[PDB]
Amino acid sequence: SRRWFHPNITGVEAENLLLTRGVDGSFLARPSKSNPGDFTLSVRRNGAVTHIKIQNTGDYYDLYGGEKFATLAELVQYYMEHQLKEKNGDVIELKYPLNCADPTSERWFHGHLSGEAEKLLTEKGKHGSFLVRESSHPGDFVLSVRTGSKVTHVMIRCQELKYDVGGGERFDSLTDLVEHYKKNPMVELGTVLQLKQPLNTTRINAAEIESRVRELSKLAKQGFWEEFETLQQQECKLLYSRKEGQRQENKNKNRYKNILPFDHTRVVLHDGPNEPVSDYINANIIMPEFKPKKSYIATQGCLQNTVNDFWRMVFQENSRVIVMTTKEVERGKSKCVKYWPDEYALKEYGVMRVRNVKESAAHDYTLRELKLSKVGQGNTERTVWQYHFRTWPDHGVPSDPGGVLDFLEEVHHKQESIMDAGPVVVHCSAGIGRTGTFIVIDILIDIIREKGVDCDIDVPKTIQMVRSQRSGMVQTEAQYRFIYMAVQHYIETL
Ligand SMILES: C[C@@H]1CN(c2ncc(-c3cccc(Cl)c3Cl)c(N)n2)C[C@H](C)N1
Repeated sequence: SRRWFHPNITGVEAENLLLTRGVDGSFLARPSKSNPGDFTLSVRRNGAVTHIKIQNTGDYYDLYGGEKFATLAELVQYYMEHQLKEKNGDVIELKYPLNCADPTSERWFHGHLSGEAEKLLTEKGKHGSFLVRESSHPGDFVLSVRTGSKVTHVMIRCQELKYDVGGGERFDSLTDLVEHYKKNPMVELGTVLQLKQPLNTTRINAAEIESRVRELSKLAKQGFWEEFETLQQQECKLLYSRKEGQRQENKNKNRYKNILPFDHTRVVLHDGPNEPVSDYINANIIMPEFKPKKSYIATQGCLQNTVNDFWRMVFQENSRVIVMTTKEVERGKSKCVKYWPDEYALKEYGVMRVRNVKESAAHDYTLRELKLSKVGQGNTERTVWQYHFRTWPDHGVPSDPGGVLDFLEEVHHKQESIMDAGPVVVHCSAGIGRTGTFIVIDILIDIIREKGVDCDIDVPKTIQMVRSQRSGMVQTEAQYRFIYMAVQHYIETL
């Protein structure tokens, strides 16, 4: 559950909700009104409400008086299972989620839609496809389901802010009603009104990207914000185990203590014997449909103590291309240590040897031609091409996708020219925001390469697929919009 997130409330409403309907330990999270792009954690403690700022410029969720997180659900899960402190040092306990009744971030809620609903279910629906729309009985709602084939409309009465389908139980929210009739389906002459999946509205034909971008650009905040927040609501389905990253011997191998690789997709390092735990790196394999040559490794920026493990990973996975999307230093803070030798220099990083053959400077990036081999084994040498994108802004995203697209095209062609190359290594600082953005753009553009402009692309479906393989891949609404703009610009220059 992610019912503790309220997408459309002010600080005043949040305070009033917690003081009248919550108790000490009650909490909620919400988008900031004073600074769009930020979030607020509002917590009831000692009969008063505290508002804690959460910032995200594209790399992670940074909680004031707390730690850095990959998603708001991982943030909430951490503090609900653990500590959060005020400026004066006092402990703030997250005990009771204060649940939201707003249906605006539900995949199935369409708001204003005529009984249009039938046209959408006929064209895109299948057996069990459903949606909820506003009724004409103003203030009431309509549940429209496809079964097969036919479309059935069930009236939803709203009486005293409770919802019902004519009889039986009265629900506190449309969400509660939908969940109930999803578990216990309504039965008609025998037709079972099974609610199998919400009607898909995000899958578009690539050719019509400009049209969808125009529609998403309109005020709902824009349609992009509403689509992104519906994707964010589904992050609670991705709380997979990250036990290996939490182990004592692995703690200092993480750039950010709470930003960890899922156990089920982490890169396991073999051939480590004097080191009790030599199999860990903060990296995950990312597959585009969840071949190694069409796959990626999403990882963090090297720490001084993880450089050797990084080169063990590249060697083992037979990776021939590295995509670096951060400077070594940004805003005076180290984002990635220099894990490569100076031009023309040779270095040993543990058992691995690396030669920097040549560097080539381009407008937005530097290419470093590297020769990687295992010490004592001449025949193991392979070229590793490091594409270092150097112009990404300190906060937010580039104003134009052109530069990223040109860079991505070059990376793709290098990778495609190498027979049986392993996955493309992609990293930034935490390895989830800019890394996830580059990877998602690359996946979507590759569909267009192979299939052409008439192919189907579904941006949040692709993101959700990438997010099931590494926490919080694609961090912000700005990156979300940037992915759409990059796909639009790619289709436009075809
Ligand atoms: C009628 C609703 C539809 N909607 C929406 N529908 C599905 C996804 C999505 C797709 C594929 C995978 C995942 Cl996880 C998701 Cl949430 C998404 N982002 N938005 C936007 C909302 C403002 N209005």
